[PDB]
Amino acid sequence: ATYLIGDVHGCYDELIALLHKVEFTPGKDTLWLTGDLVARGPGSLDVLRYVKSLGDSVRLVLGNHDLHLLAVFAGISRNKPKDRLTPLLEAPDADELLNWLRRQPLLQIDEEKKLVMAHAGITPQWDLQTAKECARDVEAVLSSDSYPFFLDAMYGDMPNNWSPELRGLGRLRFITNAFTRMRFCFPNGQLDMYSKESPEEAPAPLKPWFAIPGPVAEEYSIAFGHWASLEGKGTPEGIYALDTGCCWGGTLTCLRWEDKQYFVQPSNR
Ligand SMILES: [Mn+2]
Ligand SMILES: [Mn+2]
Repeated sequence: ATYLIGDVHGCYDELIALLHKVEFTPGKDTLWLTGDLVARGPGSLDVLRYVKSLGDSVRLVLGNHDLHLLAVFAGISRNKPKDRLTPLLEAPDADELLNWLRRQPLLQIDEEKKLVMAHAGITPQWDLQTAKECARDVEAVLSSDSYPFFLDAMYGDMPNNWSPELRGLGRLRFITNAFTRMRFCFPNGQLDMYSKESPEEAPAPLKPWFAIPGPVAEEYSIAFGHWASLEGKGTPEGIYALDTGCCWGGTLTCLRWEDKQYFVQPSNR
């Protein structure tokens, strides 16, 4: 069976309880994870150890908090006490875990399921071929020996409009924002990088990225996490918002793909 789970955020106990509820069995089942495995919850170290141990039975995409952890580890960014990353950063296997993490994809595609996953979704300004190329470019910098330079360049809120003519730092920053920070778009599809509210609370003319018809969403289902204020509700058919805010005292959500059945684990916080 195929299971998709939203942002874990170090909530290891809830993740394990949810997987026991569906009797997840590596080798018979596959788990898809929307990213943001780490930070806020207490068990980021255990989460990374477990997910890494899954090998081919897990399909991960990296989120913005996974990339922030990599930036802290590389000395690029400052550790925020509320993220609770210190046990992971100080672990004797930290290098092994984080060098594995930086090699993971930003985008997962399954053609037989017609299913696409990324942390924040797929910007309506991209077709599938462009999304694939952009993911490959950023994954290449992340998996290279020079990844701290990329991580440093990645911070920024501009440019917020895609063009195939984008080059260099701006191209990389847009790609990273689109895959890992996107929520709202302007009507032309341009990213807004400030509003984190629910769609009902947003100021006009902002609309959710999934309310703007895009070529990927017309041919594929899209699963994503990231947007906790959405509470997993209000999406069109074929759009699956899996982040129900476990680290925030909400819930951890698992979707079984074969029958679209939902399973929920309440937060222990
Ligand atoms: Mn998150
Ligand atoms: Mn996120």
